[PDB]
Amino acid sequence: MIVNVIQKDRLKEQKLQFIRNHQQAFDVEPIYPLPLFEDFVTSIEGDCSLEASCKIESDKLIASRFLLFFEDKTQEWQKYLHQSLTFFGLVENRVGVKINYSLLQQFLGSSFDFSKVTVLSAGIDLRNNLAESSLKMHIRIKDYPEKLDKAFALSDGAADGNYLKDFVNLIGFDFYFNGKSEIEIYAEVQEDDFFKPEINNLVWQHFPKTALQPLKASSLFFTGLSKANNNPVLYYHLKNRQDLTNYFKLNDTAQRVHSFYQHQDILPYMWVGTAQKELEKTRIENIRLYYYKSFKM
Ligand SMILES: CC(C)=CCSP(=O)(O)OP(=O)(O)O
Ligand SMILES: [Mg+2]
Repeated sequence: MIVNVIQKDRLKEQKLQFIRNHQQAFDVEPIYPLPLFEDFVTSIEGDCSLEASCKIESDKLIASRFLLFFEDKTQEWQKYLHQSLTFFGLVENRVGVKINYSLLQQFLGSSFDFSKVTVLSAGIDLRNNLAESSLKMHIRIKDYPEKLDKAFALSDGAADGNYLKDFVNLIGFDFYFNGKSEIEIYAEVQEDDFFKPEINNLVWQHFPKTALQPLKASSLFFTGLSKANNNPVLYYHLKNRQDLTNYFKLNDTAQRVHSFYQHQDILPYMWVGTAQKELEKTRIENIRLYYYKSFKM
């Protein structure tokens, strides 16, 4: 029991430390209402991971981006969903806003089978312009064609975007403080399938050659299907964070983030998000960089 109490206190502080290291590097003052998210992550006592992210738009650095992944081995997905939604409710109460839950409600709608969930996340992207701040949730489903269809119906709709339907497992939800909400579906290719002839035919053929180069350093590739008809956002799961500069042509602002994280006590892998057109450039101007740390008993 004494072991358990010490570990719990330690995990609480390590989570706050990871959040504070990120915030203090990039924002002299924390963006309101970050402490609410801090309270949320410290309330999650089972195993989890945290994500800290920067979104770069030329010289603009957006850095109050944090996400928790529920990783407790018991996989009580409905409980974590309820914990996340209660946190969303506290944000609503404190800030004085009403969140638009309709897309999530419709997704869950008809008798949701939580045994089909494999990933659940909850987090924030906070801005000084309240209306542009958002809450975030991702749900990964496995062997659930009914809910894949539903997510597709909820997003943009018919072909194309439909051309990568059979590759979708992750669904994302954004909930803006102004009452606007969005859904996104993500097509994926895992490492073991990169060189399969059908994958070149179904996937790689429809992307420029520059899009294919970071796959050498990646274990996973995602693309967002509903937003931006041309110029989709491409996501790369780099096995080693050190490989970023070898595969992506970073501007000054993104270099600063990369430099900060090179020698932080974080997980070796990262995610990199960038629009297709950016990889065709001599220099990336718009990029998302995601860093991770695990918190286990
Ligand atoms: C799914 C991956 C790899 C990253 C999160 S993409 P998102 O749409 O949830 O977040 P942002 O658009 O980067 O704020
Ligand atoms: Mg997004």
